[PDB]
Amino acid sequence: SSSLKIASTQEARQYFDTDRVVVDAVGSDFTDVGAVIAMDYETDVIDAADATKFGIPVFAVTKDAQAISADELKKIFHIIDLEFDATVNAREIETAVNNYEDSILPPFFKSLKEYVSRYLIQFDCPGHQGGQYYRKHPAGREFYDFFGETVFRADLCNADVALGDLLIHEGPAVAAEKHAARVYNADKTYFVLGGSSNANNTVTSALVSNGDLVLFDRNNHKSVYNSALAMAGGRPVYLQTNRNPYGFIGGIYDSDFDEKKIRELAAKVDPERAKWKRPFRLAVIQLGTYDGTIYNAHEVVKRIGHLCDYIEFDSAWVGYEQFIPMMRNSSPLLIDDLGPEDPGIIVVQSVHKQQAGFSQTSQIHKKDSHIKGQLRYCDHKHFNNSFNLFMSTSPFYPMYAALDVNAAMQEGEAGRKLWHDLLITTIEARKKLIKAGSMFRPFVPPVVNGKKWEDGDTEDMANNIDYWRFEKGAKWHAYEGYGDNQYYVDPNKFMLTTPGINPETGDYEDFGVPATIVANYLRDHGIIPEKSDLNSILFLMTPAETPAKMNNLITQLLQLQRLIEEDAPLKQVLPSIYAANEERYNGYTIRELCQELHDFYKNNNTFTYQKRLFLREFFPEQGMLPYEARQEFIRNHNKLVPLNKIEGEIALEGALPYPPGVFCVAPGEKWSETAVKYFTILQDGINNFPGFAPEIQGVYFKQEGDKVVAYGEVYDAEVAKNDDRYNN
Amino acid sequence: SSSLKIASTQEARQYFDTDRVVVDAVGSDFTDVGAVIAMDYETDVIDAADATKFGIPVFAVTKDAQAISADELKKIFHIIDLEFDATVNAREIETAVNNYEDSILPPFFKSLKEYVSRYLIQFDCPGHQGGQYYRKHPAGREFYDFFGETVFRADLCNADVALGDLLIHEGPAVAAEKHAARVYNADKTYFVLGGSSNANNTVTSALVSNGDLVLFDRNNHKSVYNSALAMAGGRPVYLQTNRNPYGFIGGIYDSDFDEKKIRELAAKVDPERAKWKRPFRLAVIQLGTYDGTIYNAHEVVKRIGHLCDYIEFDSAWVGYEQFIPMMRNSSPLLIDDLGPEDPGIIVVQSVHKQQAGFSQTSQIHKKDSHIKGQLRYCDHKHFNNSFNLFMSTSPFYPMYAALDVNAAMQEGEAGRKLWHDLLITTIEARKKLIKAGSMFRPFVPPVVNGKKWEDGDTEDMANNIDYWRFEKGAKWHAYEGYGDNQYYVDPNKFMLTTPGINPETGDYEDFGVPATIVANYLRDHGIIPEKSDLNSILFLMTPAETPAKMNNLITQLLQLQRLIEEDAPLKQVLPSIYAANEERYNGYTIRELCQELHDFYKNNNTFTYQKRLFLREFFPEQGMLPYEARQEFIRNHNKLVPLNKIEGEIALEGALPYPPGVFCVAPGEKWSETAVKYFTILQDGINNFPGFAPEIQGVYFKQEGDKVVAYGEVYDAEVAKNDDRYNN
Ligand SMILES: Nc1nc2c(ncn2[C@@H]2O[C@H](COP(=O)(O)OP(=O)(O)OP(=O)(O)O)[C@@H](O)[C@H]2O)c(=O)[nH]1
Ligand SMILES: Nc1nc2c(ncn2[C@@H]2O[C@H](COP(=O)(O)OP(=O)(O)OP(=O)(O)O)[C@@H](O)[C@H]2O)c(=O)[nH]1
Repeated sequence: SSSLKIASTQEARQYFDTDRVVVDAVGSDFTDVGAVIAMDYETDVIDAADATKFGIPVFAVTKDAQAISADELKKIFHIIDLEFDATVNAREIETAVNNYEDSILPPFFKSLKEYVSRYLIQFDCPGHQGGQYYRKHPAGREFYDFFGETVFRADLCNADVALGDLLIHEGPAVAAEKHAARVYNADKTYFVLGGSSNANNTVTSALVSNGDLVLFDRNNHKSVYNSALAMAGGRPVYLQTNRNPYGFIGGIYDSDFDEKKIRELAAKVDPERAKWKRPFRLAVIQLGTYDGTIYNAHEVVKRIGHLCDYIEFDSAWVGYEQFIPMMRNSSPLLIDDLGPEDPGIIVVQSVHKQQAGFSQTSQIHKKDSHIKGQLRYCDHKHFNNSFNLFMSTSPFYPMYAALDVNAAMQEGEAGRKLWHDLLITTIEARKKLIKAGSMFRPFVPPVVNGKKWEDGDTEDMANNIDYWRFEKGAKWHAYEGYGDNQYYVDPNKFMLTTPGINPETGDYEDFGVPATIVANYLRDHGIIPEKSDLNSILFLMTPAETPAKMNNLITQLLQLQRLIEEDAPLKQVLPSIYAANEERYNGYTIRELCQELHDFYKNNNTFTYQKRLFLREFFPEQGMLPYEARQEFIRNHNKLVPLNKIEGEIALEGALPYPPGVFCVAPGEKWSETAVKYFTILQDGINNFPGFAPEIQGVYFKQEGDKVVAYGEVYDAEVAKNDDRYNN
Repeated sequence: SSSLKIASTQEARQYFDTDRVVVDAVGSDFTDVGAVIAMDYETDVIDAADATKFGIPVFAVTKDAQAISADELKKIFHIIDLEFDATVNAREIETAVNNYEDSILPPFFKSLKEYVSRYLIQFDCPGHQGGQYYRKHPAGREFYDFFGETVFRADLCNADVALGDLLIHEGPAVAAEKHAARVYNADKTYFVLGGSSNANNTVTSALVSNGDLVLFDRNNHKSVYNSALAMAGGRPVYLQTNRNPYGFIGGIYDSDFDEKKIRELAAKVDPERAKWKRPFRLAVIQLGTYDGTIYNAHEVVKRIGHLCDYIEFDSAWVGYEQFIPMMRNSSPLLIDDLGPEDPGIIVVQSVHKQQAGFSQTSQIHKKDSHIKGQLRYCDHKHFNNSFNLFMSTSPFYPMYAALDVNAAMQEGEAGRKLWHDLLITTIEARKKLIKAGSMFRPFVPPVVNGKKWEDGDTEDMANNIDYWRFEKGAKWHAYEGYGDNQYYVDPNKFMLTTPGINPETGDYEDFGVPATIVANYLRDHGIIPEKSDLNSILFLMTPAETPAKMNNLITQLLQLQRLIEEDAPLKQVLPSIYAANEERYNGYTIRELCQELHDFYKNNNTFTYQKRLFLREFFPEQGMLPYEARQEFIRNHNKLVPLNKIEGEIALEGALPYPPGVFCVAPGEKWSETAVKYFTILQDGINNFPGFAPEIQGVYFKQEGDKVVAYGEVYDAEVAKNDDRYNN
C-alpha cells in the first residue's frame, strides 16, 4: 500500500515504533522518506530535511522542550517529550506519514494507484485486459516483461467509472486539472494527450472562424500554420522576426509592436482594420524560441493586447519561468492588472519538453475570466467542444497521471528549489567552460555590470536578470531589432557556439568547426545532444541534471577540442561516419573536413539567406491563402516541380528546413528567390557531404544521376481547369 | 615568502596598490611575474603575456568595458572598471597572484619551501644539520659558500614528518607522484633517486623470477643486462638490431617482430614457447636510442604485446614525445585501446638526460590497470617492495623536488610550447648548416615531398612527421631492416655527420674528418658536446637552448671547416692535444692527421664489424647463462686472458665499447671472432693515436712493452674443479 520509509538517526531508533515500514539512516535525499525522527541536538539532520522544502514532518525527541532553540522549532513538526514513551507516539508518527503522503500525491495518480491495488476482473477496453493477451504470445511476452505489469494494469477506460471522465471532465480527472489550474494561476486547465500539436489545434479551432484575422508570429511552429490558417481559414498578418549570424530564432522586431504598422499591415481586409478597435480574433506569439529567446510577456500584452480578442503564447519550449522568480516578467499567467479592455490569455505548453511528463503530454492554461460577459469570450462549453474534436475517446491513463504529477512537482517551495539548484549547476558549468578557454563558448553576455560574466557570484546570477539579458544593440548576440527590457536569455537552454562566426563584424572567420562534427562526436561517446545547427549545439536543462552529468559533458568537449587543435585523423575522431562513407572521406583529418564543411557555407553566405527568410522585405508573395492552397491540394490540382524551376510557383505545402525548423514558404505563398537559394545550398550539402546532412521536410528528394535532386508539390492551374468536378 | 613580481605598463601604474612587491615594466619573459596589469587598448602587452601560455592573470583597466573586443576578453582575466578605484582592487590583484603561485608550484616543492621558511632547530639526520658542521672547518666553509645556505637547509629526513614519507609514499611526497602520474597519463609514478640504472633494477627485480623468459632488445643498456639477466636470473631471447655505416644505434629488425620467428627463437625452454600464449614475463625495448632512433610504440604493442605479460620501454633517452603532438605514436602512455588481452606497460625515463632534473633523478610510469584481476599483474605492494630494495632509506629531498618540478614544467600548454619553440630553433639551425654547405651535415631526410628538406616551412616541419621519418629502404640512413611507419628521427638530438662515409654506396670515401677532431676542437673553444663517434658528433636539445646558443655553435663549426679545407697546423687547430703529445704529432697538419686517423678505420673495415656485432648470424655463442656466469665470477673461477688468445673463451663480464656504448659480449657468452676483431682495432687505436682514444669498459689494459695490451676476465674451468668449496 504505502512505500514511504522513515529516516531516523542512531540515537533516535529506540524511541519509536513503526517497524512496519523500512527505517533508514540520514545521509539520504529524503525523496523516499515519510517522516524524519531525530534528537533536539541533532540539529544538522533536522536542518537537512528542512532544507529540501519537501514538507516532511520532523519529530524531535527531547530531554528539555522548554530549552530548545526558537529557530529550530520552526523546523521541528512535533515534539516527543521525555518528561511517556508509548504506542501513542507510534500513532502520531504513522498519522504524520499518512497525512504527508496524502499531500504529495496529486488527485488522479492517487486514485489510479488505489484502483490498481484491487483485484478487478477486466472485461472492458483495452482488449489486452491487464496485459493478459500479451503474455499468451512470445512477441507480446517480450513486450510485457520489458515494460512490467503495472503499465498494462494502469491502462484502463471510461468503463472503470471510479477514475472519472477525462472528456467531459468529471471525478478525479477534473480534480487533477483544477489542481494544475491553481498551480499555474489560471482559470481552467485542459490536459492534452496529443502533444502541443493537437493542443494548438484545440485553441485555434475553438476561436478562429473562416476569414478571421490572426496576428501571426513568423517563428510559429508548423501546427500553428496548419490549424490557424490552413484548417480553420484564418488570415495571417505576419510579424517579422530576428535572426543573427548563427541563424538563431530570435524574437519579433521591436518596430513591429507598433499599432500604426500593425493596422497598415492588416490591409488583408480594409474595414476589419480601419475602424475595428480589435481587428484580431487571435494573436499567436511563440513565447520561448528553441534557441533560447524568451519574451517579456507583460510588455507584449501592453503593446498588442488591445487589438486582439485573444493572445496565445505557444510556450511549448518553456513553462519553468513561472517558478523562477528572476523570470517573472516572462510569465503571462502572473499578469495581475487584467480588466475588461485586455485580451483573453491562452497558454499552451508541452510538459514533456522541459517539464516532467511523457512524450505527447501537454496542457492548455486558460486565463480569460476578466472578459466573461462579452461576445468575444469563449466559455467552457465552446472550448471543450474543440477539445473533444482532437481529444481521443480512449485516452491513455498513465499519460494523464504524468501531467497530474508534474503539477505537484512544480508546486510550492519544493519545485522552485529544484529549478533553482539547477541554475546553480548550469551557471557553474558555463564558468567551467569559459575559464577553461573552450572553443565551444556558451551564449551569454561577455560583460555584465563592468565585470566579466564568469566573475559574478553564482547565487546572485541565479536571481539577477542582468546576467541573462539581451541588451539593445550589444554586439555579442547581434540581433539588430531588439528594444530595452524586451528579451531574455533562457537559462535552461545550454546553448554553445562553435568557431567560424564573428558576431562582432557580422561575418565568417577563416577557420570553423561546424556543429555537426561536435554532434556526431558526442553521439559516438554516448552523449545525446538535442540538436546542432551550423555553428551551435544545444543541450536541454531540467532538474534531471547533476553536476556530475555536466562534468561528464564538459570533459568530452575538452577531448574533441584537443583532437582538433592537433589535427587528428577522421577515423579516430568520428569512426561511425567513416565506417559508412570511407571512399569519400578517405585520408581526411578533422581540420581537413572542418575547413571544407565551413567554406561551403561561408562561400554561399548561408547566414545572410537564413536572416532574409524572416524579414518582411523578403517574405514570399501570397499567391493564394493557406486555406485555399490546402483545398487545391486536397483536389489534386498539383505538380511536382524541381527547385531549379520552382521560383514563382505557388507552394502547396510548407517548406521546413533545419535550421531554423520553421516554415520558410507557407502553403499559398509563392517560392521566393531567397527560399530557392537557401534550399539549394542545403540540397548541395546533402550531396557534397554524406553524413553531415541537415534534416529537411516539405520537400521530396528524387535520386537523379549521381546526385539527389529536390522537388516540391506545387499548384497546377492546368489540372484546375481540366477538372469538371469543381467546374471546368 | 613570495618572490613573484607584478608587471605593469606605464599608464596602468597609478591605478593599483601592491607596492608590497617589486613592480616592473613589460618587455619581460614573464617567468618572474605574478600578475600582468595593462590597459584595454594596450593590446600588444595583453597579447604578449597570453602568448606564453603560463596562465598569468591579466588585469585590464578600462574606460568602457561594454566596448572591449571579444577576442581580447578571452585573454583578460579580470576587469578593473572606471564607471571605484580602491583598496578592493589591491585585494583582487593580491589574491590573483596568490592563486597563481599556488597553481605553478607543485606539491612537494611547495612544502619544502614552506618548511625551510621556519626557524627549526635540527637535532636529527643529516648530521651537518642545516650545514652548520660545514661552516666550522675551512674545507667545509668553502663547500658551504660555494653552494649556498639553502641546499643544506633543504637536506632533511623522515624525522621532519611534515614532508611525508618518500618510501611507503605518504603526505606531500605521494601528492607529488600522483601529480606526475596525471601529467604522464599513468596509473602510478615512482620517483627513483638512483638514476634509470636503479629504476631498471626496480622494474625487473619486481617482475622477473629465476628462469623467466625476457624478450631482450640487443641494444639494451648495461643495467638491463645486469638486472634482468645476471641478477634476477631471466633468460634472454635476443632481438637483432640495425646499424648503418656510421655505427648508429638503430631499431629492432622489422622481420624480428614476427610471432613465428619469436617462438622459434624462444627455444631456450621448449614448452614455455610451444603452447604458452604468453611465453614472456617481461619484454625490454629501448624506445629511444642515443643516435636518434625513436620507435612507434603503438606498433610494438600490437605486434609483440600478446606474447608478453609486461613490456618495459627504457625511455631514458626520450620522454618529450608525449608533449610534442607530432610524435604521439612514439608515446606508450598515450595508447587508448588497452584491454585485458594486452600487456602491462612500464615506462622508465631518466628525467636528467633530456628533461628537467638533477643528475641521478629518474621515474617509473606504471600503466597496467587494464590487467588488474589476473595472476600476472604486479600490484603496488609487489612493486614497492622492489622499489625499496633499491631506494635508500635516506633519500635527498632536493632531488625529489626536481622531479616534482619537472612534472609541473611539462604540464599543459606552457610546457608543450617550450618544446615547440625549441623545434623552431633546431629546424632553423639545421637549415643554416645545410644552406651554408657545411661539411658537418645534420642527419635528416635530404628530400621530403618532392622538395628539399631546407625548403620546407619551419612551422609545418615542427608539426609534420614526414620531415622526421626513416623511409623504408631510403639510401640516406642506410638501415637495411626498417619497415613502413616504424621509426622516426628524434628531433631533439642534434646529430651531425662528418666526412668519410658514403651511405649511398655503403663504404668509405678517400678523405675523412674523424668526429673526434671536431669534439676536441669545440672543447678547446668552450663548447662541450655530448659525444662523438667515428664519423658523427652529437649535441642534446632541451628548452635550455636559445637561437643565440645555436648560432654560437654553428659559428665554431664553420671556423673548423675552413681550417681543414686550407690545411692548418695541428698546433693551431688543437693546442690541448698537442701540448701533451708533441713528439708524436710533430709537424702534423689537420689533414695529415685526418687522412691518417681515417685510413686506420677504413683499412680495418670498422663499420662492417660494428654492424655484425648486432646481427644474429654473428651473435656470440652462449656457453653459460648470464646468472650462472656471474655466480662463477663471485666464486673467483676466473682468469685474465689477453685478446689474442680470448676467442672462444667464456666472458664473465660484459665487453662495452664506445661506439656503440652497448654490450657486445654479454656475461656467459663466448668471445666471437667479430668481438675480437672490433676490440683489436680500438685497442690498436689507443696505441697508434694518443689523444683520440675511444672509451672502453669491460676490458682491462696492461702496459706491456711500448704498447698497452687489453685483457678480460674469463672463466677458468681449472679453478672450478680445484675448488673443494662448491664440490671438487
Ligand atoms: N478541463 C477542465 N474542466 C473544468 C475545470 N474546472 C471545471 N471544469 C469543468 O467545467 C464545468 C463547468 O463549466 P460550465 O458549465 O461551462 O461552467 P463555467 O465554468 O461557468 O463556464 P465558463 O462560462 O467558461 O466560466 C464543470 O462542471 C467541470 O466539469 C478545469 O480546470 N479544467
Ligand atoms: N609511488 C606511488 N605510490 C602511490 C601512488 N598513488 C598511490 N600510492 C600509494 O599506494 C597506496 C595504495 O596502494 P595499495 O594499498 O596497494 O592500493 P592499490 O593502489 O589498489 O594497489 P593496486 O592493486 O596496485 O591497484 C596508497 O596508500 C599510496 O600510499 C602513486 O602515484 N605513486
